[PDB]
Amino acid sequence: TLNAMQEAYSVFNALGELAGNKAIIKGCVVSGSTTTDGVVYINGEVFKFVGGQTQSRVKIRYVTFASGTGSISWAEFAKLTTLRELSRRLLPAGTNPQLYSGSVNNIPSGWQLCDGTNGTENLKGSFIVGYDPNDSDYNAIGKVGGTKKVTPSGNLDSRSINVTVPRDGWSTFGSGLGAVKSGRIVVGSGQQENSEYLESLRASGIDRTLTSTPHSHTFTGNQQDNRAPYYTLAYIIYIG
Amino acid sequence: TLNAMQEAYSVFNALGELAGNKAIIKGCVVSGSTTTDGVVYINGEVFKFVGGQTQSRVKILETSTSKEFEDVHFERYVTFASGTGSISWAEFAKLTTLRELSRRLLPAGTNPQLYSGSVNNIPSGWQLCDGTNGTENLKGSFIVGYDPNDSDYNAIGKVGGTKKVTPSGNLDSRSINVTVPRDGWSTFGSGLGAVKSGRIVVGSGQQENSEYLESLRASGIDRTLTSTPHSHTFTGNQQDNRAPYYTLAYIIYIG
Amino acid sequence: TLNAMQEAYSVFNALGELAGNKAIIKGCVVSGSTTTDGVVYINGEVFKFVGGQTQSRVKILEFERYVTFASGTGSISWAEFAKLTTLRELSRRLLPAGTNPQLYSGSVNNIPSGWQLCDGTNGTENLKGSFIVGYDPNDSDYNAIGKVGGTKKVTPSGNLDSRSINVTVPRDGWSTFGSGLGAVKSGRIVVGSGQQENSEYLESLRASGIDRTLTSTPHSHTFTGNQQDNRAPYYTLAYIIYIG
Ligand SMILES: [Mn+2]
Repeated sequence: TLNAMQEAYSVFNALGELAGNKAIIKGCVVSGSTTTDGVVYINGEVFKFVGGQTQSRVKIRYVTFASGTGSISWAEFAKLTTLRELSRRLLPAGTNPQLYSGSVNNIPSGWQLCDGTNGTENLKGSFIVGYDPNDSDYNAIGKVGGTKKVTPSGNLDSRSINVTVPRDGWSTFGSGLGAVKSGRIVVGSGQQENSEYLESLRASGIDRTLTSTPHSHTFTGNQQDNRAPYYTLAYIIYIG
Repeated sequence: TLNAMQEAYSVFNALGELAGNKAIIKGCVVSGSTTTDGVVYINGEVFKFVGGQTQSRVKILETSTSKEFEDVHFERYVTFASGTGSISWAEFAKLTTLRELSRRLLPAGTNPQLYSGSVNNIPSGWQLCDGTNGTENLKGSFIVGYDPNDSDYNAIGKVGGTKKVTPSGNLDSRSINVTVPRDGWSTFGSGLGAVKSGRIVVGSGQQENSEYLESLRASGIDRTLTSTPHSHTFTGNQQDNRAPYYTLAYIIYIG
Repeated sequence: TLNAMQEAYSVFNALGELAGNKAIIKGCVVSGSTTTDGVVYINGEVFKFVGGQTQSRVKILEFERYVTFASGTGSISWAEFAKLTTLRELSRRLLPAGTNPQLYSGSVNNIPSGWQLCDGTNGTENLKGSFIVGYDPNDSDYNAIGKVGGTKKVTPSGNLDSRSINVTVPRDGWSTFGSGLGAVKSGRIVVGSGQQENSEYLESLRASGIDRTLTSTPHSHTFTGNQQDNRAPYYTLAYIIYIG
């Protein structure tokens, strides 16, 4: 019965495959130039690892340091994170959206788009912003805002122009008076008045630099893209 | 003492629970119409798996250790089979190794995560990326990808941007033209007489039977003038610089 | 041999390190007021766990025999024992290599083994300098993975309407130059002196009656905007991805 009571326990070597080929199951920690004792798994077999002075290469009953044949690079052996630690690093289902660049038509089993269905956040078309308990814009999960496009707007101040109306250069029409069209400006002829002196008239004295009534203009802005350089990725989440 | 021995090693079957029920522990690799031999875990027992032609169901068989019956001790194993006690083979899962899971695990404190759960019930070992305990303070921020070749983004933690912005700009300078007419000034009062000092004198349209006034003429032309240039100052209204956003918490695993 | 064989199966205790110290391997579930039996791993040894009424502490009893609820010197807080997620469940929560970019705040010069920056090399997305936006099957801007757009800066643009300017030419305020006529420069506007004509009566003349409000041809101005920063408050993190 000892044959049946050896083959029965021998199947436990295969449990090393849960760690993976060339995994360090236990121990094998570096001190200085020495690696501590431990347990390794190689090609379907669980081995006690007898340490001592490090030799960057190992060989195989137990595993110890070597070089030559059948030398295995000790760099190929990996230390593991425990299932306890992996479980602690696992966030509750439905709370941890993930970035996804794979096929949107082949979302992995148990996963879905964060689209508002099945209790998910609807993250479609959104830029994420960090929750901030002290900012009213971001002090709760799911607070939204922002716009894809914006149109600039603004005002112009009111301004006047100046124009100088000259007292000179109006030219002349017709002859001495005589008559002048009613409401038509009268000018000098350049000639002295004959036999008479006109005290009621004078040459104009100055040009007139006039200021216009103020005016402004309406500004009509063109729509612009409010988005910083973006890259589309899907937000997916594990449901179960 | 062999009772204590069996009871001792039998506890190792419980290690299959690390994989979970109906796990493929080792082997059982598909090769066309074939599945290789391997090791499986079902209902608290670790079993050798005997492969062959892939079938939809498997079962625990108990057969004689003597594999020939020419002219009795049993062994238990799992194989492709059918009927009472058989299990759908599709319920058996191949696993990712702990070595591979460890390689996919980023160091503590280096991997911020999106979180939509309760901010008052952040899981054990995790905290908000708030600047405490050596974390990045990601509160109120939009993340931008590190770029070693862009001075805006060439270090972790480089910040910039503004929630609000005010557009600004300039206007060019323009002149206008205006035509001053020699006609249409109308009239006020009567013959001279007197006219207000510095007030434009115009024709009355009347002709007296008098000595001609040689010192005067009707004006000859209208006057087209160009103004001095002018511009305007633009005062922009503040605008929201943010694209459509959604608030999520950035959390990180510390330990 | 009841020794070199007992030594042979004892090595399997080290497989409990895959779960980790104080792991609940199997069972030990709250079933009302009681905790079920199971298997636990403590200090390099796999032990059978004997249950009962949920106690706060446990002990190794006869060390190398079993674990059960017991308090006092030698006891271990039961709360230090952790239930585990199976490898089957961890495998289901594992996304395919190359499909899952991750935020990274560690050293950019020491990116972990098997990981790389999402920089466009080795079939990766080039996420350098980008703000991520969620895929949306209903929005043509975001209806395929990797659609891009947006700009770091923007320059506002716009137009001004056309307006005409008015100016009023006054009939008064031209002042005077020189004396009575006499003579006035040819083509120079004649104004009143404010004095009565002495001997003559000038019926051919009158004071002007009105000021003249004139309108210009319409004008506009060209607006030239200043460049502005299009980014909302940002924080630089690296996007990395697991390749293999
Ligand atoms: Mn203007």
